[PDB]
Amino acid sequence: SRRRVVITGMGMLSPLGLDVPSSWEGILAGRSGIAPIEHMDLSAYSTRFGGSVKGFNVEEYLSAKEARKLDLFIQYGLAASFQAVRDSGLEVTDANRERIGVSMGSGIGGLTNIENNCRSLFEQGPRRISPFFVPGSIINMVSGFLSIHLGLQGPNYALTTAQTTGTHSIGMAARNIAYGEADVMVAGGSEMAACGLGLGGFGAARALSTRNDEPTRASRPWDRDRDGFVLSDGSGALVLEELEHARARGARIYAELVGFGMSGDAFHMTAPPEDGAGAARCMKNALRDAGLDPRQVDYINAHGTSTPAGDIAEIAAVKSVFGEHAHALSMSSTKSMTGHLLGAAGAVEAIFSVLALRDQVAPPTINLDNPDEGCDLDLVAHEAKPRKIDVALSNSFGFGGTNGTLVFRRFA
Amino acid sequence: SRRRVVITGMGMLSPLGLDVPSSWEGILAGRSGIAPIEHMDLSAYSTRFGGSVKGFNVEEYLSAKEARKLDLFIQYGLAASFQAVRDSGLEVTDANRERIGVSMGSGIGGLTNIENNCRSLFEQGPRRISPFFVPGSIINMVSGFLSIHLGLQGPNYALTTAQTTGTHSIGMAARNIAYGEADVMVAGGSEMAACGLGLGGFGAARALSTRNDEPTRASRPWDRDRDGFVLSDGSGALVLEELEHARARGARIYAELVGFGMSGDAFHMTAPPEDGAGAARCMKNALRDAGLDPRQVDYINAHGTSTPAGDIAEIAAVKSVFGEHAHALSMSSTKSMTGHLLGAAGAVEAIFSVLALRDQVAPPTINLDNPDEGCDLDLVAHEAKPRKIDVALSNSFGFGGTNGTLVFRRFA
Ligand SMILES: CNC[C@H]1COc2ccccc2O1
Repeated sequence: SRRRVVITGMGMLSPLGLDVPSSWEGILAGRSGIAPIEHMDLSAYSTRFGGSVKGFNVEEYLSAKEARKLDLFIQYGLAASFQAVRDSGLEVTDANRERIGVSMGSGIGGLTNIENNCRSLFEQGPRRISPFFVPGSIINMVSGFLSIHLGLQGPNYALTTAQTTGTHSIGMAARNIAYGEADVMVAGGSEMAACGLGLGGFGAARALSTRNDEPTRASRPWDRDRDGFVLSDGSGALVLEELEHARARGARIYAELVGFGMSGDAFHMTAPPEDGAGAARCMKNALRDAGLDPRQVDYINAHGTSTPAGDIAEIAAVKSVFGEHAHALSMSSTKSMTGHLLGAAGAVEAIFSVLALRDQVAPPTINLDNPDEGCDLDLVAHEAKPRKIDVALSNSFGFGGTNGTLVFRRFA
Repeated sequence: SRRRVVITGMGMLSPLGLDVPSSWEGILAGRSGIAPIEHMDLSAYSTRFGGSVKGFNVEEYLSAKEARKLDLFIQYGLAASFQAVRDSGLEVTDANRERIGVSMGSGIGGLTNIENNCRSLFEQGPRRISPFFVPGSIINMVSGFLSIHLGLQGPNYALTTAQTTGTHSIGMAARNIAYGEADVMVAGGSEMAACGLGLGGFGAARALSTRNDEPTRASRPWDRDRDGFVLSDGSGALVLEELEHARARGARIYAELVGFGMSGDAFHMTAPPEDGAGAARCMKNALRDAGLDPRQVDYINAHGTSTPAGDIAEIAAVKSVFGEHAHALSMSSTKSMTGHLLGAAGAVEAIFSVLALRDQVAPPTINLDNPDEGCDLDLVAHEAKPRKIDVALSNSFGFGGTNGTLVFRRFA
């Protein structure tokens, strides 16, 4: 059989807040974390805005000397990781440290550090490159640094599945636990790609909204006026825990992780198939994994990136999977407020999906002023919607056509 | 319940050849793939050699029009994946495409690509960034591009765990099959970090051999005169397959994958503990995973990087895990010849471990002229050793204290 897996801790940095309760407050209020990027000259760029983390103090987590060694994406991951473990009340002992592992990932990793060490390399040559460049930039260093700080000796790994990283990190962490390889895992993702190379990289593929005049209105999933996604920074971390382990130590359980679906589109490098056939298979796989009928699903945290083709594919995939229940369920994109945290997107959207269970409210899809053709579902336009939510889905569809779905259920 | 997993296909680019057999003949003949580097000018660098892939012809695999858009690491990953799938005899169909996934990883990913696009950003501005920069550079696109070309709609992901990437990738792809999430996975990794930032970054940390006047003698695992690892490029992919599915289609089976271990050292960001404590935990998890008596292990393919601390820690780990039987088994580092393919190390070395079982020979550790204090095991100095091998183990250890062990045995 299979052990059940519960959420006992959550941590986050978002464009909405420096922790979960502040971010969730922004979500339910419909606030935007999008704004022109500061302390960066973007004159020559077609996009000049996104979701920055505002006022982050790494010295709440790290000495200034240890933070200097580490790319912002790693700092963000450690901050969410540290928040999550503390949120869980968990006490690490010699008796259980071998049973606690980490799977924190990144889409893109250390661009900002890579850009700054390039400056030195090109200007002054190879000897001005930092000694800490490699371990300070590689994606498995949130997992590494976290495991070293807390004495975690369980499964230590990192995923990098572009915009699906957060969803895949959590899902596969839940497997580790379910199949008895670990009793506890810290899982999710972090991202800081708002450098030249990120805005330029995504800018060159014309993947980004270029609505520089109204940055708060740029991210407008399923609206007829959307012109691409909004690039955002942050981290999410959940503490995943075997149910009996959680009950024994008297843990507060937010919710149960019942289902994880993966699939591949095998279609295109950056664009989904128009009918969302891959997101449909992935959701069906997640619901089968959870032993649930599609009818039982109440709330979907959509990928909902605000790209023409991505938004429309997700409607086709929901209508396909859910048939006559697809109007009954509520589906929103919190990217309408946060923008697209890429590899952290699924970590923070898992947390929003768990909080929708706790608080019995669908987050809004803000900026959905004029739904596009066939976007006739309950997309929770403009304002939060209190309702019954027993089961909640979080979807992530990324480059390479890599799909992930998480199923959360109320736990009592 | 838990299914058995066998190797039906393998593929490789190494510094010793453009496939498996050509690389293997070099391994058995104690040939070095290490040479001064020619694809760029390294006079400002403290280390000017490595294991390059020689005469790689991407137009054996890909149209030049697609090849141009992709980092060499992805080209290398696809070349090894394509070989492995062809070598498997597997035929992809509507009936089985949902059950065939891919997990091809990398340590650092498209560093060359990110460097070149950085140069363009700094010298010429953001409008000279390739539209292919992102999908052409991010680590999950070996998994992405493979799935698209072959139509693999199974689990689609990528691991980034530094120098452990290949072992973890192979090990967790086996767990996918073991637990029924897939019947087939293509798993391994690819690295091409031989650019300014690579040799520069590893140079800045003083990790690399600087034996520039004798590059073939630089990588000398467990030799008293070792002075850092040698940086090498390439790819390894295997087709992992449920046993009954392999039997059902008359698949040739190289060997069985009976054991996977992970652990975290939780010691240091880049230094292994001198006692090999995390390594020992990892190998013990793997042998317990395979239900084996440690005395059944005949051959260990060591991580064996040719760093002072790494090499001694491995001896300590092996002595501690294997006690007196540590003196009966054969251990070698093929890094003595290939150098360190970082994220791809685990993938090529897993294939060497399988060929050690097929051909009943321990590959040599070349350059082991003066074994260091305490390095008194059978490390197969200088020359291949024909011997009985039923059980073969492949170890990797990475930055972040991340450990991986794979256990293989003959299948009849
Ligand atoms: C063990 N629970 C506390 C976590 C979160 O707060 C931390 C902050 C800094 C360093 C370690 C930390 O550990």
